[PDB]
Amino acid sequence: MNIFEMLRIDEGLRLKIYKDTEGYYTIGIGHLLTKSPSLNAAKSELDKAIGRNCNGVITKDEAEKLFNQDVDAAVRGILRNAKLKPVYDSLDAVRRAAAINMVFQMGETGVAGFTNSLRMLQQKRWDEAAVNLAKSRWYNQTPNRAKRVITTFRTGTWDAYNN
Repeated sequence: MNIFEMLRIDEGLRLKIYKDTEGYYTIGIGHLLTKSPSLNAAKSELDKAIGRNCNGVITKDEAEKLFNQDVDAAVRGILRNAKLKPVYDSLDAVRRAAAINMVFQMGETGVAGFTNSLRMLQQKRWDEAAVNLAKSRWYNQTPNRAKRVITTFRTGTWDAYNN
């Protein structure tokens, strides 16, 4: 297990534009295209991202390319964020993957807003952190996914992903 396999489990793989859990146009492995309700706007973003006229459909190789970029972008987001970087630097590799997962799903700004959880994580108060993390819109809207990510922070194991 690693961050790629983890996110592939959490996000799935779809080769045609679909709507994510928030109703937003998405493709591939959780590649958000736009928050606009315009399918045409989403198709335009897709064509810009892939570099050809795709008419809403991509290949598996293209999906994996966008995914690799998106994982890289999440890590970059963390390292450039003054709230996230000290916590990330404090974590072991397994828990780092949990943090990347969160940023992938919610964005850098959104995760930087989990001030109290981040402090508990930095303190290595894992059970406390896990309780605090679940007091969130995130948990309430995507509870099975959030439970997996929280288990990963709580235990520093991949036990929630041995599917």
